[PDB]
Amino acid sequence: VKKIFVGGLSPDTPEEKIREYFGGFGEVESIELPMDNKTNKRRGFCFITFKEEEPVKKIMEKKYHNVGLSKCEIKVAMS
DNA sequence: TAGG
Repeated sequence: VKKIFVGGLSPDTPEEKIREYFGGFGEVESIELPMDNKTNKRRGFCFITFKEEEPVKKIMEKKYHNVGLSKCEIKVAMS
């Protein structure tokens, strides 16, 4: 498996760029930006799985990430 | 920064 846990994202990052940024990274598997309209916790972050393990191999090495407008700390994600 |  290969996932990257992005930490600290804008008020609503569009998986679309995340798809480009990370897509351009390589083969993105999926992008899940969790949002709570009931309490809006401080999770304000996004998860990204790569079909491949390269974007993942590099992502984890990247202290911080910048997606279009959003910029969050990506540490290999865990599901 | 932690979804589901």
